[PDB]
Amino acid sequence: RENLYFQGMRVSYNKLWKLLIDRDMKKGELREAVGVSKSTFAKLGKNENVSLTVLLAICEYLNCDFGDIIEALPE
Amino acid sequence: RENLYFQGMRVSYNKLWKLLIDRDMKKGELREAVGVSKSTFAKLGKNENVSLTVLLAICEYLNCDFGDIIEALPE
Repeated sequence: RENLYFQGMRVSYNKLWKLLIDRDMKKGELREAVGVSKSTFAKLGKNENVSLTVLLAICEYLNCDFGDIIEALPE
Repeated sequence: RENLYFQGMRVSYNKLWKLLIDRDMKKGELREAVGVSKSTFAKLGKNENVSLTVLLAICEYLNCDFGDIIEALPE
């Protein structure tokens, strides 16, 4: 619906993977605790966008903030 | 579509407002440079969720990262 004039950056979930290892957790543990669907969760592995609702739920469960799980990178 | 088991946190855009003052910019300048629609942009003023696409566009224009513009807070 938006016609934005900046389209050159992409999400990265690298920090999330580092955090899970820091907590001794596997990605399926995160998926299942939070209730994220299989296809949405798969977007994380592909650095594809998910909703802020999903990201907020991950922050709530992990006791973290957005900058601990996502980064804006050049595409 | 998701049935998540964490629903207690909300986005906050407080850091974005601080950053705009740091850059001597007004919110309408940001809206118009990036091309965000009026109703989407209004969500920012209300701490309502917007797409990662919108947030990425703001990061690209401001040369910043997610943790410079959003925070996860208790609702």
